Amino acid sequence: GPHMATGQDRVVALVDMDCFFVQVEQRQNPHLRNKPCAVVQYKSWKGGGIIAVSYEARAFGVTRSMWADDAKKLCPDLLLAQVRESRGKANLTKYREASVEVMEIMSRFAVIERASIDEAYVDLTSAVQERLQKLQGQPISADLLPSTYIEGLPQGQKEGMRKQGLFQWLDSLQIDNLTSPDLQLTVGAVIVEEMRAAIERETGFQCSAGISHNKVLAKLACGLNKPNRQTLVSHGSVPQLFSQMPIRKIRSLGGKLGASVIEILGIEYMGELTQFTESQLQSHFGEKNGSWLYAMCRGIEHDPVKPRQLPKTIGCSKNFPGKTALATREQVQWWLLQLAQELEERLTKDRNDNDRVATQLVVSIRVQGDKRLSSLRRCCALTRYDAHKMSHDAFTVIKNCNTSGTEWSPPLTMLFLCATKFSAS
DNA sequence: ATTATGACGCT
Repeated sequence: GPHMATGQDRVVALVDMDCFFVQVEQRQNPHLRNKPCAVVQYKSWKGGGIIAVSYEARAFGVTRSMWADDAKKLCPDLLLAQVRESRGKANLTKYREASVEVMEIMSRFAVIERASIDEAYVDLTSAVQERLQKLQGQPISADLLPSTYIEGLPQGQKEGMRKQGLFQWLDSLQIDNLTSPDLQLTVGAVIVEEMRAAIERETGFQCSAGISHNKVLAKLACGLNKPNRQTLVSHGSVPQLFSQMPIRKIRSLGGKLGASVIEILGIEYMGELTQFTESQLQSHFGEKNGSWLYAMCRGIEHDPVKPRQLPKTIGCSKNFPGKTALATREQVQWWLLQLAQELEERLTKDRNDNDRVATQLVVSIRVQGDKRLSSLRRCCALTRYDAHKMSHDAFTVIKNCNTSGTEWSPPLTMLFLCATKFSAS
């Protein structure tokens, strides 16, 4: 009772740039804005692969990871912006730079963990205490939360409903108690409205956000009301929200572990998990996963927001699918060179931007017909930011995989170079 | 013939 810690000590947000690549291309090309439009990589095979989709196009069924010619079938007015191609591969530089813009604005407000190019976690705890003392008890006005939904409200015109829910939340709010977690979440949400306002002012990019007490609930919240909205998930709203939440919808339960939770325990929704003891869950899924599940189905998660605004690794990857698979030594070497050349460019930019040098080069390949996405990963030393050296060492490291008697076999379907193990430089 | 990443766990 009085000693069940409820995982309410932190205020955490998850910020997702709505269909980020599409937004970057729509800022750059106004003819695309407020239209069904998607971003593609390549264009020869079935029109190319769609990797990001505006919400107008999503309304037509257009999804990521779908061929452009198919998407056009669903949406004949679909507009398509193409990923830049450099040295024969996709070059994502435009979106890395756009993402750094956004991240740097976010970092003015709180400490941010870059989880991916288009999404960051925010630890708001300090910032909320700062803002709560700045208040000295004044009540929080709805006007401070113009895009915020309160999940589970109203209880008992979509914008009209949002305002009803917000009004119920704010009316029930105890602004005097500077230690109520619901007040802290609310101030976090006010700060997240300011953050998202600043991001849009200063970049033109819109985003959704989730505000709760930990990363998993923040992520889940963020997905509830998109685009261009934010959602506060209170500790108290967890039982109802989880009561019909498919297990697969929680971060990290979307794959094989979530499928085994569903199958072994005979359950469908997150909240069903609360019926099992911690020991039971640990027995089915291991000590770490069991403890994490026991806490997380009660809305409790301790994974911290790591203060890391920069990527930990710099990577260059190309699949060679179907008959494009690499089958000669010359091919493998030329593509290892193209990858090492992009890698060198980005690594030099990184060293100058962020004062660090990588020290380990990871080389990963896939051989044709291998079930695994990585047939082999081998690391070697990364001593100089030199494309020819890196590509030659990558070869040196993989060449024992060729089973011919100048020809390469089984032909390679993937090449991948990753600089890792950064040290301050 | 969903890519190109990127993070993290396990052993």
